[PDB]
Amino acid sequence: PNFSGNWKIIRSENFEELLKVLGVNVMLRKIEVAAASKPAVEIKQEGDTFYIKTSTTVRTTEINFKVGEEFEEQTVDGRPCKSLVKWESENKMVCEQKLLKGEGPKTSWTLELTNDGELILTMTADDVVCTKVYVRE
Ligand SMILES: [Cl-]
Ligand SMILES: [Cl-]
Repeated sequence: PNFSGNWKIIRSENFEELLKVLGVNVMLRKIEVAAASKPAVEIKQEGDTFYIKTSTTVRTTEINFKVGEEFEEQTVDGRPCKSLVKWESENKMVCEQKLLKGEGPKTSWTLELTNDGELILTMTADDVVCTKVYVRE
């Protein structure tokens, strides 16, 4: 499955709750919810090498990684971390994150491309799971 494309959101659950359990204050949560309501996601996949750009009114994030090689990014609440992505199946990857400085909840994310061509992102902080679903433009 090729993840490459421009993706637009169709469903989102538990995003504000995920930020809440990470301790993000309500003003900042509502700003993130606003931003997240109209995102653009662009992915370029070349085999195990990925570029993913996520753009909203508050920021543009770009990550470049190769499956199986550590890279640096930020947690969903903005903390710098080392990340490592591995395949769980031919359609789904899972990323484990470790903070660069300090301690905090265990955070991770996953990305799956379904047989129906939907992209499902999950983001987890300990027991709380946010799921966002996208379709390819
Ligand atoms: Cl992502
Ligand atoms: Cl972020």
